[PDB]
Amino acid sequence: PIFLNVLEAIEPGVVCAGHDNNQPDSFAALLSSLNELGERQLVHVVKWAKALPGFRNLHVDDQMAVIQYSWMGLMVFAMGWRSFTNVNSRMLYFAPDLVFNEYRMHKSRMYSQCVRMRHLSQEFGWLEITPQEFLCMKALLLFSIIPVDGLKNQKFFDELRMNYIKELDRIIACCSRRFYQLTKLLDSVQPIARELHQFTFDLLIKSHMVSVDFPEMMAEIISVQVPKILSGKVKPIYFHTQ
Ligand SMILES: C[C@]12CCC(=O)C[C@@H]1CC[C@@H]1[C@@H]2CC[C@]2(C)[C@@H](O)CC[C@@H]12
Repeated sequence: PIFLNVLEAIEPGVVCAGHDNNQPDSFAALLSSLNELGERQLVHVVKWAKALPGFRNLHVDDQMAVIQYSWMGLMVFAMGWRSFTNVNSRMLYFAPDLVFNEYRMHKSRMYSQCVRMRHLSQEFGWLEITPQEFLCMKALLLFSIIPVDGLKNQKFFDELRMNYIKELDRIIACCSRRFYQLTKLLDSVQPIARELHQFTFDLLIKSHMVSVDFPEMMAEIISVQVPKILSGKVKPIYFHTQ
């Protein structure tokens, strides 16, 4: 099973946020470290994506675009999986050095978005998601958000997305209900990503007022690509009609 060999081989390892756990759990300190984590993870997501089967057949401009649109969903989904494996159902394992308890969820001012992420994390348990299913679903998430006006080569994108969907099907077949369940879970990622897109955008705009630092790559993607999602120029592809 070449496809699963590849997905297991390229899966990124542990990334630390570099958070100073010695300081108080302030809004500014927590969100600055989440931003730093995001910047560090993005480096890993790019290297991961470029090594996926068939990814290099996209036009190079579309390679950059799909990563810049899908990162939030991808990172939230991977975070749910590691939370599921590592911490209890009340906590979120963003990184080994940045674990949110209930107090930090409140102080981050993201309590309601955190509730949704905890629920996503728990679904991995409720649905008994295997590591193989997790890997195939995470790969599909990279191909689940695109411009309404289309990518440079929309045709190659649609064929690649089709091949990832068939891969998920094959992994299940080793049923109809299972495919239904997994596609419903994938769709559930998108409304969570949208709330976080909204939150991070609003925060970048007032970042100097509230003393939150945004690293360079994050500030660029949040001011350039995230507003296209929020204005509806780039939209998630749902399996089921929303
Ligand atoms: C993707 C990250 C960081 C990586 C991860 O584990 C998931 C997590 C989800 C919340 C994001 C965060 C990056 C920084 C963001 C975008 C903040 O600006 C507000 C919400 C944060």
